[PDB]
Amino acid sequence: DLDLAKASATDQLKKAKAEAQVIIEQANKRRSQILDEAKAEAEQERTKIVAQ
Amino acid sequence: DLDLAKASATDQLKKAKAEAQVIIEQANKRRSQILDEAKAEAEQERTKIVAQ
Repeated sequence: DLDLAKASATDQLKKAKAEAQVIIEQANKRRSQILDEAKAEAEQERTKIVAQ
Repeated sequence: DLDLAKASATDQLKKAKAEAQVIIEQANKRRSQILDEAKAEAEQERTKIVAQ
């Protein structure tokens, strides 16, 4: 057990490091989607305000 | 060893959960700003064409 205890601790920490980082990565991908959609909405609004 | 590794991963996971918020809740005020800047852009554009 003295061996497999550290085995499981290390293999747990690995998974933590992996999926926390995918959380943070997806947060910024979601950002990018939101910000570029905001670009599109901005242009669309300008198109109306000028024609007005 | 296992207890310590689990606590250490646990705090990192808290930080992942919090920064998934920080990123997109910044991205949201920026989504707002990107379009509310376009409001000013097109309003000044309209006013300029009308003045001309």
